Amino acid sequence: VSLPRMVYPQPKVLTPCRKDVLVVTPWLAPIVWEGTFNIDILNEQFRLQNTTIGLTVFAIKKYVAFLKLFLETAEKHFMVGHRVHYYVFTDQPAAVPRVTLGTGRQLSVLEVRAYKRWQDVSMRRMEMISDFCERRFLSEVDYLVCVDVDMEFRDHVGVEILTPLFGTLHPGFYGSSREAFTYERRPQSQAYIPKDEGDFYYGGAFFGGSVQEVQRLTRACHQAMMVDQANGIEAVWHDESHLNKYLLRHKPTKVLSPEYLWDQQLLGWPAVLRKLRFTAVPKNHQAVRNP
Amino acid sequence: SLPRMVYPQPKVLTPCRKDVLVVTPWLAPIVWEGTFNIDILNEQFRLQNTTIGLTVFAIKKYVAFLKLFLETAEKHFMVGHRVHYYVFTDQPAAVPRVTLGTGRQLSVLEVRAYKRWQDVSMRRMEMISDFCERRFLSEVDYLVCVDVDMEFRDHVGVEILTPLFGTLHPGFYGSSREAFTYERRPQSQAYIPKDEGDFYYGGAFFGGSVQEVQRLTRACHQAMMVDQANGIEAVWHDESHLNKYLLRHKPTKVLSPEYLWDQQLLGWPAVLRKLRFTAVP
Ligand SMILES: O=c1ccn([C@@H]2O[C@H](COP(=O)(O)OP(=O)(O)O[C@H]3O[C@H](COCc4ccccc4[N+](=O)O)[C@H](O)[C@H](O)[C@H]3O)[C@@H](O)[C@H]2O)c(=O)[nH]1
Ligand SMILES: O=c1ccn([C@@H]2O[C@H](COP(=O)(O)OP(=O)(O)O)[C@@H](O)[C@H]2O)c(=O)[nH]1
Ligand SMILES: [Mn+2]
Ligand SMILES: [Mn+2]
Repeated sequence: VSLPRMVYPQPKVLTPCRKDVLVVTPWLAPIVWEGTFNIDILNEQFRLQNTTIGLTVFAIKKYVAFLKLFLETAEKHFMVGHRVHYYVFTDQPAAVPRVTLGTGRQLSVLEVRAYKRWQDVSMRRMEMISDFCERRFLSEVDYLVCVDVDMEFRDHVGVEILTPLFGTLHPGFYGSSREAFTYERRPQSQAYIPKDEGDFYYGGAFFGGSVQEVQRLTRACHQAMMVDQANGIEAVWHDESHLNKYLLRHKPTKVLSPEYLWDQQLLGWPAVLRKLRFTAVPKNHQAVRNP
Repeated sequence: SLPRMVYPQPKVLTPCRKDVLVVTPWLAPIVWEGTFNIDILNEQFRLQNTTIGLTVFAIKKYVAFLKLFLETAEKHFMVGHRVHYYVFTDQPAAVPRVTLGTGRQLSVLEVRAYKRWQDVSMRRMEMISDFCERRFLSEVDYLVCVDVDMEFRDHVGVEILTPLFGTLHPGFYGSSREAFTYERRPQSQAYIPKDEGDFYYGGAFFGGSVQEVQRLTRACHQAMMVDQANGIEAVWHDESHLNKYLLRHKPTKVLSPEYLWDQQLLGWPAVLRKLRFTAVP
């Protein structure tokens, strides 16, 4: 149908919306920063059709400890006002904390195997997401947002991110040249990216899109990983390395700024970041990754 | 899957244009030179094997414009891709013999000629919509709908392609919304109040997927027919209704005035790095 009449400030053609950052990729995908969108228009457009957003999160082994804060903050900041379906992948269904949900929001616990090596726990997320795209997501949600659990929402994360396929700029590399990117550099690996290629370094902790595009991405990344495993190689940054190979050759239709994936302890709060939306929580890496 | 390509890395902390808005508040790209790498876009579109339709009306004396329109379209419009020109005319035998490059074809659609130039212009909406059903949905993937009294002077390519696009009218791109020449009479279906409006889109250049173009043209024609019943005709005819439609159904790309210009009236301002599609005297 049509949008209703709305009153908002006129977009000014001869005034850039940001003077300090790139707001569109060379393949004409928006790069999402505060200031580039009017959320009122986007919300109204989004309500033109009934649309449900799925959010996947893995809480395997000791990582169940992150769930309470993750969920409680998502309730405050994630797609508020819209239909949300949480999917918590865990080997401890009984360990999922009871979190009160707003109306139109629901949580499903998906029981899965717990791999021994943390590398495998992280990497197998691609296989598990892909499997469950078939089993459940295709029929239950229209978009999937796939994130790390060891995080909290601190500000708005809404429909501005939704698009057929998106990746997120990794906070450690947004200002870096491509040669400094930690892509897989061994040609023997499926994730290989040469020194003279690369658009951005995307973070493995935050990607998404339509269910079909996420199914494609995750299935492809899983297959590439299995080929490596057969060839006796494991990519330098695991699922993140394959994600980067995938997004290099299949360009995302939006790219999220590091507002959406940040660590304030390591990086502070630069002027270039007007909002800090989704951020790392403190953790002891050696301890939580092993029994 | 794209092949390996060697191009300059996009710079996250360097705006691609510092002088213009390159994305709308609804996250639709505004297409200016410097915003796109045409090599990446061409690769993306060639992998889809896309056919682009181009509609143009050459009714009565406007057949005179066809030769230059088609010759220059051959040099600048979607070069490298499949193109299907549709010439709507009341004089099939008056269409010039223009040789076309490979993968490019032209069909002549015989339609009626209205006496008033306002009606010729306005009835384009009805005729495009009708032919979406008759021809276009089966024959092309995108439709680009333009004025004939024009010539291509520089690249007009797949960067414009999207489900729905309008083009910034060259006379108003730097104006405030109160100064836009929207229909202002509440009696007309094209009415837009002074406190509404994003841009003033030009009637001479719009398009999108056949599905979206079918919806837009049908809607604009219906609106015009309601107005006619109410003894009113919009101030800028089809353009007024185009603007009403694009206000309430936001385009997924907006084309800069590089794509619709008149150098005689407006010169060549620094903000325009290229003049792509321009008025003929
Ligand atoms: O006997 C016919 C009749 C029509 N057609 C067909 O109908 C089409 C439209 O008719 P026209 O081209 O006659 O309509 P235009 O006056 O060109 O009108 C065009 O430009 C105007 C603005 O001027 C530009 C402008 C204005 C102010 C400031 C700056 C400007 N600037 O650009 O710099 C408005 O924006 C109109 O909406 C737009 O269509 C023709 O191209 C033929 O295809 C026939 O085939 N046979
Ligand atoms: O033992 C583990 C290891 C990892 N994960 C999941 O895998 C994600 C990525 O792992 P981690 O955060 O430890 O890696 P990082 O990218 O932060 O270095 C985590 O957020 C969890 O969702 C898990 O559930 N249990
Ligand atoms: Mn993490
Ligand atoms: Mn004209």
